[PDB]
Amino acid sequence: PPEPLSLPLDLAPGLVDGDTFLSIMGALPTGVTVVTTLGPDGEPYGLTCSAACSVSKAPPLLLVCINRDSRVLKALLERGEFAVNVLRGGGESTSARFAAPVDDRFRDVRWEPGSAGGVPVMSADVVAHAECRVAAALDAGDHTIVIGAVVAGGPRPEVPSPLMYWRRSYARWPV
Amino acid sequence: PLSLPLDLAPGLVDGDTFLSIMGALPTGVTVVTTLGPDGEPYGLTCSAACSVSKAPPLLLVCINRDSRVLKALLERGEFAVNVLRGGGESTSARFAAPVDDRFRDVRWEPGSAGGVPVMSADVVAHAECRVAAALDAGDHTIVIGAVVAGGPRPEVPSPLMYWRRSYARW
Ligand SMILES: Cc1cc2nc3c(=O)[nH]c(=O)nc-3n(C[C@H](O)[C@H](O)[C@H](O)COP(=O)(O)OP(=O)(O)OC[C@H]3O[C@@H](n4cnc5c(N)ncnc54)[C@H](O)[C@@H]3O)c2cc1C
Ligand SMILES: Cc1cc2nc3c(=O)[nH]c(=O)nc-3n(C[C@H](O)[C@H](O)[C@H](O)COP(=O)(O)OP(=O)(O)OC[C@H]3O[C@@H](n4cnc5c(N)ncnc54)[C@H](O)[C@@H]3O)c2cc1C
Ligand SMILES: Cc1cc2nc3c(=O)[nH]c(=O)nc-3n(C[C@H](O)[C@H](O)[C@H](O)COP(=O)(O)OP(=O)(O)OC[C@H]3O[C@@H](n4cnc5c(N)ncnc54)[C@H](O)[C@@H]3O)c2cc1C
Repeated sequence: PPEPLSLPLDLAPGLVDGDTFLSIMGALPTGVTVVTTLGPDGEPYGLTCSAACSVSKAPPLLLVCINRDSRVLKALLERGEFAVNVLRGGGESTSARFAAPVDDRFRDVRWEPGSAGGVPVMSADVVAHAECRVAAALDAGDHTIVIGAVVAGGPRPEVPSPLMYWRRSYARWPV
Repeated sequence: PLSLPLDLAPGLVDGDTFLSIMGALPTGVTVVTTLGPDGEPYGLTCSAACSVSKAPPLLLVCINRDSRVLKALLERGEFAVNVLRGGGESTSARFAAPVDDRFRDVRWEPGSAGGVPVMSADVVAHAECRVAAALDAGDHTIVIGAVVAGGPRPEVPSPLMYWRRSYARW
């Protein structure tokens, strides 16, 4: 379970307060994903993650930013593969469930192993899922940036709304 | 821009599959801005933007490697992230449009951080950032911004969002 290398950063004095930083970042609305993987054992691990975006089309890359300590991150880097489950409009308590300080997060959660090393796919709770080979990981401040090469996954056009978060409220597509 | 070696699996999905998956992730809409060498304002529409770190306070943006806005941003070593609001549809289109002079008919003002263009109208908030690092990741450059200035507008009742080829408010 090795530590990724810290990214060399030029940090000027005169950076904002943590409170100013959240007031600024909390103005940017986001999706809600559950990043999943398989322990060395084969137990399903996951955490609620909002810091996800596409990086590259050719080759097909995305990134997630996870806290350095995360057990899911540790399992994810050991395994070398993870899934990004983009939560649907009804999945506000799936969000809270994968953010909760508990050991068995997948207790009474519907999931299937994916094509790529059996990473957990939450078919019932998602608008889409990506299955990724870990292409790179770098420590950047109090988070690790993980870059994933998309090996499999697909959209669910049958699901008409995503989960969205802005200024301490969840929302959905108006259907 | 740092060169980053990728442990790629032969077996990567094709471009259109990738877009169908990423298109299902709902995204805020921002205009990344900077000043050119002798102070021409540059800007592009950017949805690949997220919070990275509380302390130090970092955000990142992903931009095409061949971007002239990126080339100028890296030259000046600072940029702004303007988070567009509900009414900002046409501003998003303009800074996406493959045209010159994107700031023509746009209300902007130089920021406290190097005069990086802060957009007056059609924004819920702006961050001003020093370039802390930049990484080549396939066909994009990941720019890590250390937040030195900016603030929200609580009065602004909705940000711009984009999902499955539609804009919405919120
Ligand atoms: C969208 C979202 C993202 C979150 N990301 C993290 C996280 O990366 N690590 C973590 O430990 N807890 C995270 N949390 C939980 C968070 O720490 C607490 O809910 C926080 O105390 C609430 O502060 P706030 O209302 O100002 O921020 P929120 O309403 O939670 O969101 C403010 C913004 O802070 C950004 N952010 C970046 N790094 C952090 C960080 N270390 N802590 C909090 N917000 C951060 C997020 O992108 C978010 O958009 C997140 C919560 C939400 C809703
Ligand atoms: C939100 C959004 C983001 C875009 N990002 C880029 C970009 O970073 N670079 C670029 O050259 N063109 C980008 N474009 C332009 C786009 O690639 C073209 O318009 C193309 O025709 C795709 O349209 P589409 O309807 O198939 O998918 P869209 O609805 O245009 O895109 C679906 C999703 O795929 C991702 N995406 C799209 N294009 C790229 C890309 N080239 N690299 C990485 N992720 C991408 C984004 O997450 C987007 O939300 C973007 C367009 C939109 C609407
Ligand atoms: C909602 C949304 C989100 C997006 N998110 C992203 C994203 O996250 N990342 C991303 O990379 N893209 C993203 N895109 C796509 C991006 O905004 C467009 O591809 C944009 O046109 C790129 O601008 P650029 O300056 O980087 O392009 P460039 O190709 O560098 O230049 C843009 C235009 O400038 C002019 N020009 C070029 N060279 C010169 C010159 N020497 N002198 C004068 N004029 C010149 C030309 O007309 C050229 O077409 C997004 C688009 C949308 C709609």
